[PDB]
Amino acid sequence: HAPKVIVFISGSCLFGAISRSLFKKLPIPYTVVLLILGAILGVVASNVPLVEEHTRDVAHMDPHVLLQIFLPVLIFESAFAMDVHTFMRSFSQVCILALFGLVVASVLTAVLAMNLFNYNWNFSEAMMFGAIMSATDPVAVVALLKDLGASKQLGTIIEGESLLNDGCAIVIFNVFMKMVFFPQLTSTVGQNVLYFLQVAVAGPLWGYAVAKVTVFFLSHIFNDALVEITITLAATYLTYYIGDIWLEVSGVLAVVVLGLIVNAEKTSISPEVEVFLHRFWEMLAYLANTLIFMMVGVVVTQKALVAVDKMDWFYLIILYLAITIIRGMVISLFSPILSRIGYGLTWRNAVIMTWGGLRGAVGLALALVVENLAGNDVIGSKFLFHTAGIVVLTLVINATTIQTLLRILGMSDISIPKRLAMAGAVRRIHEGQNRTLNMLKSDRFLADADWDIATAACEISDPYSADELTLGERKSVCPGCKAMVPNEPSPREFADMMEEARLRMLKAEKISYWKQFEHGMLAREALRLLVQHAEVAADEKDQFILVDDLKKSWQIKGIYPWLKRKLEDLISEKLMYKICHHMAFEVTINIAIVLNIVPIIMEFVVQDKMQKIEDALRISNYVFFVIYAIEAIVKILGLGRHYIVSHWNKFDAFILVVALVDIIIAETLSSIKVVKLFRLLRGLRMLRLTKALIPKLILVVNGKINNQLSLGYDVGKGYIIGEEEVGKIIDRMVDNKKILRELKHISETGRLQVVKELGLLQREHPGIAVSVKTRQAIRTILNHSRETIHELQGAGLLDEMEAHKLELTVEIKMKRLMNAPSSIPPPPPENLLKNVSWLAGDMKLIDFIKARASLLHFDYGEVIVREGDESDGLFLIVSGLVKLYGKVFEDYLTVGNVIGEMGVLTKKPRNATVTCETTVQVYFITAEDMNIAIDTFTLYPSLEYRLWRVVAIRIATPLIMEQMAFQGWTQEKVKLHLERGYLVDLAESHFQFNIDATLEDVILINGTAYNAHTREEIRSPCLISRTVHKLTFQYTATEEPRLFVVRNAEY
Ligand SMILES: Nc1ncnc2c1ncn2[C@@H]1O[C@@H]2COP(=O)(O)O[C@H]2[C@H]1O
Repeated sequence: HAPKVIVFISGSCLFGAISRSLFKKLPIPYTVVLLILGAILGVVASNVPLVEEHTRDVAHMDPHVLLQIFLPVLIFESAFAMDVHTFMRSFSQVCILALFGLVVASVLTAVLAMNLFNYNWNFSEAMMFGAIMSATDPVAVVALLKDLGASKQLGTIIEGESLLNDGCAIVIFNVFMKMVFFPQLTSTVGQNVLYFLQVAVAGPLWGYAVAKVTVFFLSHIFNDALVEITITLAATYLTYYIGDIWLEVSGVLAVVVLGLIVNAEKTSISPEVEVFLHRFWEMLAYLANTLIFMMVGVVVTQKALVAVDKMDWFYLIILYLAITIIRGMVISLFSPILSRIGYGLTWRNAVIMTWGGLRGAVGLALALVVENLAGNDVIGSKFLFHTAGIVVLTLVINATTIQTLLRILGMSDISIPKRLAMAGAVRRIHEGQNRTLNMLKSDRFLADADWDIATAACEISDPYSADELTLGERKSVCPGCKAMVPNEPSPREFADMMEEARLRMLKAEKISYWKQFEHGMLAREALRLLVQHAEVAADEKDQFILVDDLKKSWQIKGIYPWLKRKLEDLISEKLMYKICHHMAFEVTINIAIVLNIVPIIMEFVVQDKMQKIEDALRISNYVFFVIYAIEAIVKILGLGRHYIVSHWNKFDAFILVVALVDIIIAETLSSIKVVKLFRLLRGLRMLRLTKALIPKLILVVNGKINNQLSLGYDVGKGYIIGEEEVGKIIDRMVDNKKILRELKHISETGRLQVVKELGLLQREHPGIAVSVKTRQAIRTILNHSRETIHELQGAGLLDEMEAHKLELTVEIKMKRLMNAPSSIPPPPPENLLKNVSWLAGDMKLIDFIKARASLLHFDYGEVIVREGDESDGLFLIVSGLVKLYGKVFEDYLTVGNVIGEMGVLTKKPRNATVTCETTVQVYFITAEDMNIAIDTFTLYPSLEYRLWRVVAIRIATPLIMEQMAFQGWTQEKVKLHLERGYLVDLAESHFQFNIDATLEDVILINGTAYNAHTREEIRSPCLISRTVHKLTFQYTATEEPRLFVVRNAEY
């Protein structure tokens, strides 16, 4: 008639809602009172027949549809909630701990059950009991570990051990369930090891295959969220169902691998789809847990509680104690092996993970499967009663005492920098609330509002609210503006000032890294590496953030460059030629290859079975595909040395002669013919799929190298940008001079080393580096366009729907950018000469510079630029990396920069010396050609204006970053603000300039200016002070006074 199942599911939803709402403050989890409510519902169902009808329709469910409905959701959410980078960083330890602890804990619990329980269980049923018992589902422990500050890696350790524990526990449970409940099978040794191999490898391989197909499908979906959600759900359920039923493999491990790969590659999912998928899968797992606990309670009080004794409760208590003891001995036994890992466990983490073994819904569902499979036997009832009791006892006692245990062991204390940061944030929020309240007290609409309720509601308080001696010492090392006492430093006081300066540097570097993350410049994993290295340097005595510990991020070496180099070596290569030159023949032979492949596998199948003489041997295999299209028209009639020298063409010659042997065997037309036909087809397929397969492996290897190079470039850029900002802010926090000099020296040598190593990193792999730089440039342009769209929307100049269309356009472009070519070929030096910032617009000027350019090759160690020598040319680095030594500033100039602007402009001997750190090719425009180019052009953007604008940007950027370092704008914002401005001509201004209030900054780039009604004649190029009202300029020959301002933006 009508479904009672929807009534039970909605009732479980409402009961879970009341359970979650009413038990927020209590430390008892909502699952235990869900079990209590399920037991109450089961006993009224045993009394009242209508509730008996509802519970008999739902809770007396088949074991199979119980597994295939609830298990994929729980397993996929456990895999998808993971921090997969931290899990993969400690994957060996988690894998060995979970796997070996599962095996030895299952046999120990099995031996315990056989030696302790009165029931005459055999060895296999006892491993089934141990497999149910050792499956752990801690969620409250991982929530407490994520919430309570430090030991963040221990929660990932516990979660990964739990996920692999659940997967392999259901695997060993299914193995012994098939052993016990269905004992009709008798097997040999070979079939048994084939079954073990099939389960163990064909779980993860099937999961890997469906995960790769799903990632490929999700990479090619734009502007449709609902389809992405449906393929995630359908891929999970289809992977589990096809693996468990059709392939007869372990489907739990397939969903584990699929969830780990989908959580690993989260970038082809759109971010709103990603956050909805996280919330949606958490909601689905909550639904599964609530339903599972309610049916567990119902069948426990209906059938599992009809056969219990006092000895059963005693066995439950001894089983709980021995399960905790067994897990403790497992961890204590594997402690040295787990200790010789890069994240070794302490005694506190071992005790926490011992007590964090909370048995959950997975073992309860397996106990339901055992109960329904056993039938009227008491084995399922005993399994169900002991599993429910172990779950209840572990949940209650372990949860309350794990909160208490985290309190006592000293892993719940808030750290002093976190406490100071939270106190400062709370004080800032309080000051802002007071200022907003004083604003709202003098507003005409809101003056009459009662303010007692306003201060009662809007009151943020701080959550945190030998240690005293340490805090007193840390406050004692503070020679700041709090106290005004002049003195002379002491050597011990110098040691404390050294330490305080070093911690202030590392703390400011952590703020630099978080500022880089919040502005969409750093990656998240790069941020975690830089912050981790900063805090590791902070925990040591004198160790700064070194470069050797940062080089491991961009260590490109490994399996993948060796694979790339060897596959490049295999496919390096070297009238009738032109049709081969079009390359459209090769795709036709490849499609012909696959259309040859599949039906000869069918003919293999039909002689394995051994109709109309099998279709007359399938028209003699289409006369062997018309003898391979007459051997590709006799290889287009024997194209000479091009066919002669290629070993690939040598085995196509082998193919054609073996096909001629197939002709003479058809002429002979027994057993030798079939085996040789087998060898023909298998060889043909494998060595002709190899030519298609090798470039696909080349792109896969290039993608892996691209990911590693992107991480390394992101880490290096984060260190360099943070080191720039910290070296620009360091003057305020450090008062001593020699301390400042030492700190600047280490900062500069680290900066130079990282810039050099990134330059040689670009030199090593050209195409991959060009690909990651193109990807980062497109991402930066798209992010700033999205910010422009948001600022146009927030200013009211664009309505909501049209702004949403523009954001959808840039988001679709970003998703296309995620599916990029992994190795863009490097551009020619003509293209790099074309794309120069002072040479972008004018095409005629591009033709003149190409007519006047000479490529000049230099070896290692030659000098390009001499300081004493007069300026005779311009240089453009098209490849290679150069060093600079100048009077002392040291920098390394990369590909696409220009060397010599002020030399060719203001006619002075060169300021620096440039040498080659690798072999370099530069474009040399001789100075007389620069002068005839500078004369022959009179457009509104002129080369004189463009070159002076490029150099004006370069000098003005760190000088503006000096003043705004207190304000905290990054270098990118300074460059974007300065990019808005233009050089202003004094010839139109009659050599008198006025400063306006509208002008944000005024920087003179070159020359001497008079200021403030001849108050002082400023010779040094710098930012013109706002105190200066106007500047009057004087003509001096070859002085050429250039000032570069920006105006404020107008809506
Ligand atoms: N502070 C700097 N940062 C980057 N490049 C510089 C710096 N100073 C000089 N250069 C470059 O080094 C070149 C040396 O010779 P030039 O002075 O003709 O032009 C100079 C600039 O191109």
